[PDB]
Amino acid sequence: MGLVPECFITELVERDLKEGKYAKLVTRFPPEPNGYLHIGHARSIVLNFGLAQDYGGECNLRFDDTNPETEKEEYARAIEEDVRWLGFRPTRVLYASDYFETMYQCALVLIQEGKAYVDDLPEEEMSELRAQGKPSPYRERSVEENLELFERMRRGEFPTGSRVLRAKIDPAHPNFKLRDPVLYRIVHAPHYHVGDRWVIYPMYDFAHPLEDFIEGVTHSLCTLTVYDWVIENLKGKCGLPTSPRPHQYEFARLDLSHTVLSKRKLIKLVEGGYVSGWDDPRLPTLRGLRRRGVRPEAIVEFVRKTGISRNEAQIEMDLFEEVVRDDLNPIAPRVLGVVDPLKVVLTNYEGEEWIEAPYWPRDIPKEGTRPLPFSPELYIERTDFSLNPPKGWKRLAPGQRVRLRHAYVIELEDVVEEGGEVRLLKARIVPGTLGANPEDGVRPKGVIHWVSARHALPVEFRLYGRLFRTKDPEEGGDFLQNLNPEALVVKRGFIEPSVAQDPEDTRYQLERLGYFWRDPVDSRPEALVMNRIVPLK
Ligand SMILES: [Cl-]
Repeated sequence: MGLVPECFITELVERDLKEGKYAKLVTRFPPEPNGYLHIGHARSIVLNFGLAQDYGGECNLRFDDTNPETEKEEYARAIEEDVRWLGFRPTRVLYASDYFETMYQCALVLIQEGKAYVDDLPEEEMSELRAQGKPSPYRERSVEENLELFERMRRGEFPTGSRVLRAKIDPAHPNFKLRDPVLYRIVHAPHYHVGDRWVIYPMYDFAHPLEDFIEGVTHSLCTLTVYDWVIENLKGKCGLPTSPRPHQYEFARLDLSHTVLSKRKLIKLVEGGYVSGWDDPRLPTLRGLRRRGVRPEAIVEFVRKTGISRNEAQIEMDLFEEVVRDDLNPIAPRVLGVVDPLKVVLTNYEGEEWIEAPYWPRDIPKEGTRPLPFSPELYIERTDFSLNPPKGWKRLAPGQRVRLRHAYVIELEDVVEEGGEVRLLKARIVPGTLGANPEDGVRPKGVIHWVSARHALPVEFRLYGRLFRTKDPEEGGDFLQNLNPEALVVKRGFIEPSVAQDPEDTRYQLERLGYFWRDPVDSRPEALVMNRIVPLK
């Protein structure tokens, strides 16, 4: 039923809704269009749109775009793509920057009422004074002089960084952030959305409340005072409504083990070439995860399962992989492919045959079948063969027989070597071990996967592992020195031919290897390329 974990915020919203404090709930998700979203942002997405649908309310996708230097439309498009990918349907799509006029008007009002002033001091002097908690000399300029300067700022008469509009609050305030914080700055740069109209742009702390207020947001949810000051001094001006007013509430950042999320670090991994691109399945971007093969349902489940709170415990990657596995288990038909192929010839078998093999294990309700080709030549995993097997060895070796999955039992006859490593197995079927045990009672200790070398399809396999070996690379030192050099292994293996008649977005479990699907970018019917979404436990 209820999508968002019982937590501080549901109970809170429920209270306010029942008691009538707001008619509809109205949340927003506000990313800055200056990058790609990542698994962290999923929490803010699920929470904000989740809230809306649970309570018959509205949720705005809004680009908080007040930083003309970095922000681009493709980042916006990309954001919307990812939001809708997760299954969510913004009530509206909005751009902070379409409210730039209203914001500038709301500034005039501040200057008029003596609540803000232009500051000529250079940045380094402003912060030294702030640290001393003393006032700018320019702090007590008249209304008139300020309006005239701000206007000259608007016209682009001053260059970038040279002048700022600031709130007149308290420079000796115990809270640093309230020491006359900056409302407007100057950037001589064009904005991707609104073009060249503006040369002065509001700061986060001034634009955020106003964008909320303009939208009639009720609950403003951000991760872990100036906000209030902006609302309380402007309620009822510039034809913003006099009430109700939005209220900030705070949840904790998602910090996932074995993964970095800081945009600067991610930038270092792409640019550094440590990763092939922003949708690289090694990355925790939503792009990457999509292309990896994770389903939006698992990310949303992951997000729910982990809860919403002030509780900032680092989430274990095991959990995520665990969720992705559970996600796919009812819906990944089971097929057989081999990743590290060693050939196996059968000396006592001729011709071909096709076996009705089941897609689903006993315990999945689904029925389903495919013709699986058998022949005298197969590939098995090199790793399912030991010349010197350990005590628990359940697979092929010189003494031991082994179950070919869905097919015969076989036992080893000859091993052929070259360069001192192992290049081909000569083996024999134990007849008629098909669908049955061996006459002699000695069953194989184990079952291994395999394909017919006479029928199999080449596949390029991209085995993705976790990006880092250390639990906390994000705060650990040289995070680069913590990369997992196994993050991607590429092997050229083979898969059963059935897969050719599957829609291309099919996700498989390849038995005893993990979950896989055609990489949406590179794979082609005549040159398959499949990513391993996740291994088994
Ligand atoms: Cl079997």
